[PDB]
Amino acid sequence: VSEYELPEDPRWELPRDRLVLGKPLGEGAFGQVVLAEAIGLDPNRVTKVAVKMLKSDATEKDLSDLISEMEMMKMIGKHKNIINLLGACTQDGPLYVIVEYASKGNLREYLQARRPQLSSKDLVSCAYQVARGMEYLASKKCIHRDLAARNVLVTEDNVMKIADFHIDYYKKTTNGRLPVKWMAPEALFDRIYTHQSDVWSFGVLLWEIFTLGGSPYPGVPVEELFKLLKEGHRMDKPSNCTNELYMMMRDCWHAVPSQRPTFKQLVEDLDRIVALTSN
Amino acid sequence: ELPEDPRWELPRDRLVLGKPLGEGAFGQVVLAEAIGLDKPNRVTKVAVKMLKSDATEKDLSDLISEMEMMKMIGKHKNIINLLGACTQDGPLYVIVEYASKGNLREYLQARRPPPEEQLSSKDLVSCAYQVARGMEYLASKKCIHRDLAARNVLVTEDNVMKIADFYYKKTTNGRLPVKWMAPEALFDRIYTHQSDVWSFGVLLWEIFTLGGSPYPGVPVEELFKLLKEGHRMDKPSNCTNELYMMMRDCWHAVPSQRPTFKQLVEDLDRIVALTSNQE
Ligand SMILES: Cc1cc(CNc2ncc(Br)c(Nc3cc(CCc4ccccc4)n[nH]3)n2)on1
Ligand SMILES: Cc1cc(CNc2ncc(Br)c(Nc3cc(CCc4ccccc4)n[nH]3)n2)on1
Repeated sequence: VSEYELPEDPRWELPRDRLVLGKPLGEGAFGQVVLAEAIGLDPNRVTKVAVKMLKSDATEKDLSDLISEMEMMKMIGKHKNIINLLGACTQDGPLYVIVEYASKGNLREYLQARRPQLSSKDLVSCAYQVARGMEYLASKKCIHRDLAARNVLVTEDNVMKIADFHIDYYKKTTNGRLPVKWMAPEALFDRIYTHQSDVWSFGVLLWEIFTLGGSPYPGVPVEELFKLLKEGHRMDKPSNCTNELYMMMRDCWHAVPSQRPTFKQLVEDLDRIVALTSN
Repeated sequence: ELPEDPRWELPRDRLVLGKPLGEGAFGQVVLAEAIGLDKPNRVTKVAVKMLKSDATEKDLSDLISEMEMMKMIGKHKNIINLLGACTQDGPLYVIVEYASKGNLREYLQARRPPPEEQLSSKDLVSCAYQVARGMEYLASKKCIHRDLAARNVLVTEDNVMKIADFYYKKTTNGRLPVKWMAPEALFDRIYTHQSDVWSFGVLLWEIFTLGGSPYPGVPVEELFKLLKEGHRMDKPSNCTNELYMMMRDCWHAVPSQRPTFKQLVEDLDRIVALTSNQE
């Protein structure tokens, strides 16, 4: 257990004949993600879905991580602004974790492909949506520890969906960026992770939206980032970004976590800003 | 002994040495009172450069050459002008204009919102216009600066910008001079008016960040990388797109594509007249 078999869950189980596996989408946390077609998830209608499964070189550890991510997604519940669980194939074969398909890829890549196609209102709506998804995850006692535009997926209908539910400082991503650049000083220095440290990361994510997928602190090594933060240095105001939205970024980047806004306050402020912003 | 030049010689009794102002290129600078520089009964506050007690024969020859060069250059409102010299029977005193408000970097930092009175957007563009005018004058006298930075610009009691002094070593403020250098000056040791234009672009960024430190958190080796791959500094938080485009133009990879100081003067003159002093 679960060497020969996984326990069932009829709430989420989908017969394997109702799932037609398609093209690979890319790697994700704990395995590989493929595009698929599923027949009646929630009856005779076909839905394009994403399927996460282990890589052929996975171990028992990788399997237990994939099961725990599936179990956590069952516990989190539905929200428009998160990648939702739709089903699972757990019996008689490889584990398939079936979730929502976001056709336009990650938010970083989505914003870069739209650099001079996105109005000021579109950019604020993108921020409102991420804040809404974060507020929901926070209420479900979920701490992201990795909120960045790369961890946000965009659907065909431009809906923002968050894709996350001794740690290395020098490790780089596929686009060659350091995750420490999204971390609050207290998470970075004291390994203290809270909803307030995720608020700091949201401020970095706001900067990524307003620079249309810009790279934080470019050319700044890990050790130099530590000194800049300790010195109270903050990233510059992205070009064309309003002072109000920069003040929001700066508020998210307050040194005292209790002084940063909550996700509930960010949602209310962003809701108001979206309605006032021109398209 | 030094040869006498009656055009510039002032008797030693006509100069009353006062408080030290600070260190400068090739020696030490003190505040002084010169009796009858022009009416013979009038005193004028002047700056006096002299060698430090630990100066060498190279230091003396460098001080003489700076004095000799200043004699040739001729007068301009936007450069520190030579007023006289005590060259006979005692230490060499190079007497020049006194700029009471110190260097431009320190002048802009003391005027940041919290200390001295805030500068309007028009004041900042006027400051850039004045430095460009001084540079245009020096360029017409076939003079290449090689070290244009806000630290090398002095400010008078009347807010007149005056240019002075026309890889791991740090200044008194812990800044790397390589951060003001064009790639061709940095890599090939090629210094032209076009490499001074690059430095002017860096100086513009210092004005618009109110004495900000260029490429914060970027080490020398990483700066080399970034420049080679075409990376440039971000637009300062408080800077129009037009003024950022000017900086970027100054930072053109191909030196022949950079604006000249003549073009920068005309553009800045037009921008000053269009810029508001209301904020
Ligand atoms: C973040 C991220 C990117 C990837 C895979 N790379 C990828 N490239 C292009 C496209 Br288009 C695309 N779409 C897509 C992926 C998903 C859910 C994945 C999932 C998320 C959470 C839990 C299980 C599965 N839905 N739609 N995915 O996995 N996590
Ligand atoms: C650049 C720089 C800063 C310094 C000395 N440090 C200083 N601190 C405060 C104040 Br206020 C002040 N004023 C001032 C300095 C000068 C001419 C210097 C000079 C330049 C060239 C030749 C001779 C003399 N005039 N007025 N200077 O020297 N070069």
